[PDB]
Amino acid sequence: HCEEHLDPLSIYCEQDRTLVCGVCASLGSHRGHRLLPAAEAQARLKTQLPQQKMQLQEASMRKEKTVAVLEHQLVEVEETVRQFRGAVGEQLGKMRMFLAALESSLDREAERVRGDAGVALRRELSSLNSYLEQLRQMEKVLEEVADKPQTEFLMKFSLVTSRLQKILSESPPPIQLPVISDDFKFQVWKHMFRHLMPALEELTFDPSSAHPSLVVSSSGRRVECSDQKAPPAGEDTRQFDKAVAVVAQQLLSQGEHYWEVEVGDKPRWALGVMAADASRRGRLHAVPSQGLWLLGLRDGKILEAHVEAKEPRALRTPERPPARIGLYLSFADGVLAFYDASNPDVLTPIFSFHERLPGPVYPIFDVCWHDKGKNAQPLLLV
Amino acid sequence: HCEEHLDPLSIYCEQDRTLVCGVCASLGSHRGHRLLPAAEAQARLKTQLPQQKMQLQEASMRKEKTVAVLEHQLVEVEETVRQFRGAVGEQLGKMRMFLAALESSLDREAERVRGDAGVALRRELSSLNSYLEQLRQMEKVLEEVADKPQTEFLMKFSLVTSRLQKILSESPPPIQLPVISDDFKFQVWKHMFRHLMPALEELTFDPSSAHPSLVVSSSGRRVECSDQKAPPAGEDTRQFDKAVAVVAQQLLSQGEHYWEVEVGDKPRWALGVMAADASRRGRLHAVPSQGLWLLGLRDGKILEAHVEAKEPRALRTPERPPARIGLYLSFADGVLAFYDASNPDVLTPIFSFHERLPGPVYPIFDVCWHDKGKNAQPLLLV
Ligand SMILES: [Zn+2]
Ligand SMILES: [Zn+2]
Ligand SMILES: [Zn+2]
Ligand SMILES: [Zn+2]
Repeated sequence: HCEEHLDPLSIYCEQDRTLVCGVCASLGSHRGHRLLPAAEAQARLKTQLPQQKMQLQEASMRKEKTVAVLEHQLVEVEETVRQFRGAVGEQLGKMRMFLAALESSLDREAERVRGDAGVALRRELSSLNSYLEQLRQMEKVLEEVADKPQTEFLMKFSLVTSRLQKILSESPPPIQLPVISDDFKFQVWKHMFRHLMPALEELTFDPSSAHPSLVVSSSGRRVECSDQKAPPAGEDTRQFDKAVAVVAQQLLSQGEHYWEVEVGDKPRWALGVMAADASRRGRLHAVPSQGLWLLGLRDGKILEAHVEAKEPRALRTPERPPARIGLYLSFADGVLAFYDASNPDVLTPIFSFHERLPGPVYPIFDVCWHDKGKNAQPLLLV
Repeated sequence: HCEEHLDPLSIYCEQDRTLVCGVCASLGSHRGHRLLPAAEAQARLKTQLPQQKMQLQEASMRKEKTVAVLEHQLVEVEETVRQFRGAVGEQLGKMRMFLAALESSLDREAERVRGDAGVALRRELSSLNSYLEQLRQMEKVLEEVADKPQTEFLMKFSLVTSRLQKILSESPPPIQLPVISDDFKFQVWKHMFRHLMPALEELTFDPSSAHPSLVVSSSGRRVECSDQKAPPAGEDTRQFDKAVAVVAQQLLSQGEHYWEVEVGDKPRWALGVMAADASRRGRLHAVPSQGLWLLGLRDGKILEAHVEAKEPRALRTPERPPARIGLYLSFADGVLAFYDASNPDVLTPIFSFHERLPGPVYPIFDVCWHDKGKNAQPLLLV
């Protein structure tokens, strides 16, 4: 069975992993190799079978789990494209809802104006038609008395004359559409901004936090620093002891939020958000790395952003001292933007931080020192 | 016929404008009055009739014309409300057209991404299904050779072993949707602005006007000041002789217009509009009351508005020196606004005049002095 020495295969060559005849093995191709008897070779190779079997089983289970992961990835591609479509739909429907509402309201007002013009004009019209037929009647009553016997002419001519005269002097006495010009596009665009914001987050001045000088009122939505001297504050690690400030009890942790506060003519204040990880006791250092994101006003008109530096950044003083501040907070984009919100229609950006906030934050209102009575105005949540 | 003296009426009392008897007139109620005979009274009163008749005719014609004016005013109320509605429709359709187009384009891109994911994933999936069935075939081919007569086991076991081994090591190798976050509203809003503008007015550098140093190129839409020394200009009262400037041949007279000019890195220039009523010869004083509405750049980075004062107003230097200026002109609102237009998506306002321009204006481009070679860059109409 050697096929070359005609003598069957009985020796296994281990360096060539093939069978051989006794001669190839004695003095032939395989004379110097490592060889052993065939029975021992098969009994040595058979022992490797459990491990080859299990390496195959394990490889197949790996690939099966990968197949499972890919099959899941397909439906997650489906769902992701679905949510993308739906999110575009919803963010654009905000704008389309606004335009639709605006157009309908403009149209209602148009119809109102035009109908009122119609009735006013038609009234003056029918009252001239009456006056004009009175004139007609005068004219040919005058021609009735124009040619009649002498004495009856004398008996009524000058009553007719007087009547004519001052029904001539009884003569009758004599729109408001907001017609639109080129900057209307631009006014609608500027008004759309305020609507792009989320519904006003309805927060609450949290008396569990307020500095002992402050009082909350109007259902926890107005904070006022008091005429009177206050007791010292206890060591509750999140009541304010030195900085006269107060937080909302609502903790903001995800998504996007918008809120407005009415400052009016208050000469000094600060507004923004404080991290939950930083404590509120002792003197505070108003820079981001302390968990403080603050916009401030001092001396009635000087507006300072409290960004990570030594000095705060002076800002462009607006036309008027801002009477209401709007605050937009996006965690997804790490953004705290401050807006002049005195115009209830159009928002004007003051400043914005671009920092991914570490974790959850509280809206903080520094209703700053009463300073011997000159800063007694309140903070009002709009 | 007196009804009190029984004796007929024959005398007319002129101060009481009534008839009387001879007795009332002789010694009675009317004894001291002014009286005349009845025949003369009727012959005196009859003469006033033509003028009373014509005063009536003229009063009636006046009221008739007023009736005509009111009747016209009604249909003009109709047409005014119609045009108001249609103008709101059209200015808002601008915005709605934009949003619709944007949503469709986002959707097309979504489908593209998802289909390509589908094919890539399904390819890797069917190629693992093939690899896994190969593993199956390996496994029970291995079990076919696991238990067979000695020598044929030895004759093929280790070819099977090698095959298994490196088809095990032949193992297989291992989306891009622009998924949208909260500031997408805001990006779409900022991109809408550029679309609120009217179609680019397609102007032409008018060589009939250019200062003798300049050359127009690219179909009258690029002006460059030349290396070379120029001839003096003739006394055509609207060619520029001292200020090296050039106008569009298009005269703007009504409505609203928008155009963009590419300045790039040009260190010094001015752009804006010049009145047709002011002449372009000699040295020019760049303030409004001379018919010049100009924004300027000097020393590469300093941006000055040329408003009616002694000094020009310095402006906020943008992040980068602006590479393209956009100009919006509304006569209806008396407005010339300048925009940073380097971002082909979002426009940023530099400055705007708020003055009702007297009459028609030309777009003027001060392609300022070549200044011995350092300001040789061109002005390009976008
Ligand atoms: Zn042999
Ligand atoms: Zn050998
Ligand atoms: Zn009498
Ligand atoms: Zn009398």
